Amino acid sequence: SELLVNTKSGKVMGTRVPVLSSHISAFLGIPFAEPPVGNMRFRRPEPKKPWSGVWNASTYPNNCQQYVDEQFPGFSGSEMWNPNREMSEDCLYLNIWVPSPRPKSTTVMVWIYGGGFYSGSSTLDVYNGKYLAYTEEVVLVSLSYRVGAFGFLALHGSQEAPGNVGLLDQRMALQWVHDNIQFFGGDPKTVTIFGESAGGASVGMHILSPGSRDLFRRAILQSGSPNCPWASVSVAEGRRRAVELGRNLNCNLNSDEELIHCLREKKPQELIDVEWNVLPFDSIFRFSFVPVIDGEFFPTSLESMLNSGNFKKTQILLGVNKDEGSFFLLYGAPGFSKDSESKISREDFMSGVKLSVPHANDLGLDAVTLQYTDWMDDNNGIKNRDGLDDIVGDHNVICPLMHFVNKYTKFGNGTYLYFFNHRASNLVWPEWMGVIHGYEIEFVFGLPLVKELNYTAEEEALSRRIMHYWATFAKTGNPNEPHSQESKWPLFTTKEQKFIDLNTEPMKVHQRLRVQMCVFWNQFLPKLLNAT
Amino acid sequence: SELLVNTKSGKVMGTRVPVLSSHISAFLGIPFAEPPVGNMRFRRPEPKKPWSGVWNASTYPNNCQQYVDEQFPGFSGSEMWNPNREMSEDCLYLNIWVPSPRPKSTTVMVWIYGGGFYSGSSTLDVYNGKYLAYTEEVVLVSLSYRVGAFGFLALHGSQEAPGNVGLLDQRMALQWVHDNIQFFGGDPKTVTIFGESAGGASVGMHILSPGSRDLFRRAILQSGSPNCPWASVSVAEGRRRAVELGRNLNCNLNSDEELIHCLREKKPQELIDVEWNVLPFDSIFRFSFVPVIDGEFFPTSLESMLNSGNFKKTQILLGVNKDEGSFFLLYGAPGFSKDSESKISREDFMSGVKLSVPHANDLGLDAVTLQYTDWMDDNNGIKNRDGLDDIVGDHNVICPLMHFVNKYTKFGNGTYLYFFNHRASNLVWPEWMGVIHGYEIEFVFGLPLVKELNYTAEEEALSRRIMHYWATFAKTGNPNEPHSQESKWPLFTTKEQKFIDLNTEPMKVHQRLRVQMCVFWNQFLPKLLNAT
Ligand SMILES: *[C@@H]1O[C@H](CO)[C@@H](O[C@@H]2O[C@H](CO)[C@@H](O[C@@H]3O[C@H](CO)[C@@H](O)[C@H](O[C@H]4O[C@H](CO)[C@@H](O)[C@H](O)[C@@H]4O[C@H]4O[C@H](CO)[C@@H](O)[C@H](O)[C@@H]4O)[C@@H]3O)[C@H](O)[C@H]2NC(C)=O)[C@H](O)[C@H]1NC(C)=O
Ligand SMILES: *[C@@H]1O[C@H](CO)[C@@H](O[C@@H]2O[C@H](CO)[C@@H](O[C@@H]3O[C@H](CO)[C@@H](O)[C@H](O[C@H]4O[C@H](CO)[C@@H](O)[C@H](O)[C@@H]4O)[C@@H]3O)[C@H](O)[C@H]2NC(C)=O)[C@H](O)[C@H]1NC(C)=O
Ligand SMILES: *[C@@H]1O[C@H](CO[C@@H]2O[C@@H](C)[C@@H](O)[C@@H](O)[C@@H]2O)[C@@H](O)[C@H](O)[C@H]1NC(C)=O
Ligand SMILES: CN(C)c1ccc2nc3ccc(N(C)C)cc3[s+]c2c1
Ligand SMILES: CN(C)c1ccc2nc3ccc(N(C)C)cc3[s+]c2c1
Repeated sequence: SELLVNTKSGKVMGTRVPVLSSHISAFLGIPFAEPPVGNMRFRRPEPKKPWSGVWNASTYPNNCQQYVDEQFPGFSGSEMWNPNREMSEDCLYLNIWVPSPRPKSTTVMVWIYGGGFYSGSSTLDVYNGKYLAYTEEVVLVSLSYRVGAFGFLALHGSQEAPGNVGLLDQRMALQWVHDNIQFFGGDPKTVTIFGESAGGASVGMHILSPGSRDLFRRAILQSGSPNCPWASVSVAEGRRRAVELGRNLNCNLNSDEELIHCLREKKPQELIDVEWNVLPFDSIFRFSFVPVIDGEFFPTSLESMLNSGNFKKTQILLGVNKDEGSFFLLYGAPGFSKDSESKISREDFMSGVKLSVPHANDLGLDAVTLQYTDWMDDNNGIKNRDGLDDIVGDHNVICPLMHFVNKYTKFGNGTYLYFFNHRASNLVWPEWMGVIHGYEIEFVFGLPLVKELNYTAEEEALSRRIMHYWATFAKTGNPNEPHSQESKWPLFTTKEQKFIDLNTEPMKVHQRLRVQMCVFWNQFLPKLLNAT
Repeated sequence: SELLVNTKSGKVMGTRVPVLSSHISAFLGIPFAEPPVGNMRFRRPEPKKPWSGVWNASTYPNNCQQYVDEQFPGFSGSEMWNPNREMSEDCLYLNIWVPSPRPKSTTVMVWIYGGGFYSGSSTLDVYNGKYLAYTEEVVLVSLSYRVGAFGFLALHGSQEAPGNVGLLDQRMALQWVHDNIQFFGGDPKTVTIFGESAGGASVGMHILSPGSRDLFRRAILQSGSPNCPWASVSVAEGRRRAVELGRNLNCNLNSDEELIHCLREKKPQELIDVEWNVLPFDSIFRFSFVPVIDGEFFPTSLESMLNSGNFKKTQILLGVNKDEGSFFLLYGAPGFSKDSESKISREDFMSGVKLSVPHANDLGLDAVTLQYTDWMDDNNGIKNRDGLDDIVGDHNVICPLMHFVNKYTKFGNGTYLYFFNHRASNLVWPEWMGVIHGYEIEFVFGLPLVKELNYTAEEEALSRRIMHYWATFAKTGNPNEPHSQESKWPLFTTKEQKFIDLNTEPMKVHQRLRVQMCVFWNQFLPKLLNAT
């Protein structure tokens, strides 16, 4: 039977799922590790013990324990990202969509969800892999990994809570795929890992980390890169936050063992309830428990690894959306609300700058303010709003990615860069938020092919074009068809720095993506903060 | 006789001069002080001893001793600014042009020449006051003052060389005009002082200095303001430069008396020959012997005087040219030459930035570089050239003036601001230099009315318009005619910051003259240099 596959861990039975008037196979909720519960909370994951009999892989697994956004109850724009399954610490599972009839040895794509390392689920409607698997004839995997304190509490020096264990979850799923995807018709020497935001940062982290490099062929990073200011902390800052978490829960803090034992006695929701209290600064686009620069998963600082070419050398395809910042200004920055145009005063602009660059002295804040203010028209509430939007996007996503891109391309085997700037016609978020963080994903996963979801024909065409770029890149290391009528997505090079836009209009090639702003963020501002 | 005038210092006899097919009177080379020679070198000026008989005022006086530009021998563009009379330390004279028939009590305008406080002459062709006096029916005075070490060598604490004596020369000429211009038909309660560059800075200095305020009614500043980075030094820096001058001439340096006595034994050309050796930095737009912040002429720092409203409160009319910097890049900055388009490489751009902001650390230099570089096209030699041109103009002229303007207008009785951006059709300098420092002067003095000089009809009209604005402002405190068909030159206000352009095209009102750049120069950069 086509729904029965014998793996090295045991037999799994999948389910036939309908998709655009046809069908494919799905193997949902396959375990790749032992449940990380009890004394295993905060520990590195263990490989799943093989089972006899047949694992029922007909339904989605639990989602990992996480903070649940209730800022807009009932609102699809926000709840679309929340867990849609029961939350559990028993959450280390992966999902596989397989074309029918079963391929012999085809391109594999492994999805890594985002959510700021504090949230995320493999099971979101918007991550349904059936449309991509069916349309591009690829084996689509989605993995899971622990988030929040559960995945990233870091007490460096301790083996009970070393940090980075959520990244190790990801690596174990990748190990599992590497070892077993052949039985589902996947080619394990042609695996592309891809992810958005924290998932994109995660992808770049597996490129960097020696222990992950051998488990995949190439990579796609969407609106995220490993050097993002929010995506990692030092061992000292990780340690401080873990101790602050313990302090919030009345833990004994005399030793790592005392602290960890206390944190393991707590119910998951007790940890989640105080998780946001441990940030060092009043800030936006900052998350409590994230990867840690430990000297193990990351042998040295990310920047020294990038400058010295200490990373997997392969092909990468990556890019950003036009208005990455807007989500994070809505959730915390004064003057921004969901149901107004959010025209920002000078004062709220200043407050927004302070929140956007929490690690900066007054001179730094002035520098940012100068750089993003039109002084011919400084009381224009639209310009202040959009300027803040750009600050948050440039600092947290675009400029870190452009730094990564430029560093990677010196040593890599091929870079393809995109700027996604189409606002979906059926967006429920207000116009001022623009092309929002995470809203290219639905095009990547092919949702505009479903008529019931109210996309335009032009949007269907954009989704097909993106899916085919992604899958063709996964298969060959080049998103362009060997012989096509379409104009080419050009290679990104050190010299010419070319990229394309992704939208419903005819494709255009541009150069030097937001270079003026990114020289400020990547070269001037750091040098300024280091000097004062 | 119309050419004979009795003053409080004695009788003067002038000469009839032709002007645009008519005639007016001229009283040239009238002494307003004792010759500052011998033991009087470096001293404050003494009032001229009254004379019996008739002073022959038929010819121009000597020019003050100064460095003579020989960078382009034979070239009118440069030599037009050099001394056209014999140079002498005996040079404290003023010139008066008087309408015919002699007025009873009319508007007086007193011209103060520029030249970086190291050069300048009252007698230049381009300062011939006859066209302005004749056309606008004003009594036009031009004064002189000591320049270089002779006018500004400063050993604070000493009464033999206190500094600022060139400014005191100017003040004495203004005292003389105040006391005697009535006999030439001038109204001494309606005297406007005006000047360009160091002359404009000088005008603003007489506005600030308590001892000069009462000697004039209103002021016009052209491409200069008292707070310009090149226009003053501290007492300590003045002292250091004077000692360095002595060191260059093998002087005894054990005391102020020893140093000063040595400097007085030297011929004027010996001082001039080493004058440029005492600058502290490799720089452009910096001059050796300039006014000094002494606590006497200037009671406190210029900035504290400006913030507290410690200055003459009256009407001011002032402005700048489009390409103030180009002259100073030609004379020293690598990559710039007179007979090429002077396309600048990145490396020469960097060198130019270093020379333009000599007082800046590397972070400061980076900040300037970032601010004036198009990072989409950073190897464009035209953009690098023009960017450097703007750096030099913004830093040295426009932004200091805009700071002065904004500070003055809070307390003043009326501000009128202009941006002069017409390139003369008969300019001998190359196109890349644009609208050059000092090339509005010829329009102010009415030279385009002379057919032989090869100006266009449109340029004649621009000159008449400028002369009439200047003279009407001098007369009334407002450049606009009570009832005119022309559209108004609007008042400059704190709120709206309006100004006009001056060119052959129809006049347009603009706002916030180069505000983006001047926020950088006036607020950000100083704060940056103070912090590191
Ligand atoms: C594609 O586009 C189509 C067409 O635009 C969309 O189709 C429609 O979708 C909306 C849903 O947003 C639907 O609106 C409902 O209509 C009902 C019938 O008139 C209303 O009764 C209902 O109101 C309830 O929900 C609102 C919140 O959404 C509340 O504000 C309101 O108070 C009502 O709440 C009631 O709910 C509880 C629980 O039942 C009840 O006990 C209480 O009494 C309470 O009052 C909605 O307004 C449209 O009618 C649909 N239109 C058409 C033509 O089909 C479709 O959604 C789009 N598809 C996608 C995928 O986006
Ligand atoms: C990604 O990596 C692949 C594989 O590493 C890489 O493909 C390789 O490109 C190089 C070009 O630099 C090829 O090297 C050439 O091979 C031929 C035939 O074997 C030689 O004759 C060539 O030597 C001549 O030309 C040189 C200039 O390139 C001269 O310096 C020399 O004097 C000779 O005249 C040259 O060595 C190599 O064959 C391919 N390999 C494969 C398997 O295709 C690809 O370019 C990389 N892509 C990116 C975007 O980085
Ligand atoms: C496999 O599982 C299917 C659905 O799984 C279910 O989930 C658990 C938690 C219970 O709620 C259970 O009642 C559900 O059935 C079944 O529909 C299917 O029959 C199962 N097949 C086999 C062979 O076990
Ligand atoms: C969905 N997005 C983008 C975001 C962005 C920032 C955020 N910051 C918070 C800070 C505190 C907090 N508490 C419950 C204390 C909850 C949240 S939720 C949240 C959601
Ligand atoms: C006419 N203009 C704008 C300028 C500008 C700057 C200048 N710098 C100099 C420096 C040294 C020097 N020496 C003779 C040593 C002569 C000059 S001349 C000179 C003329």
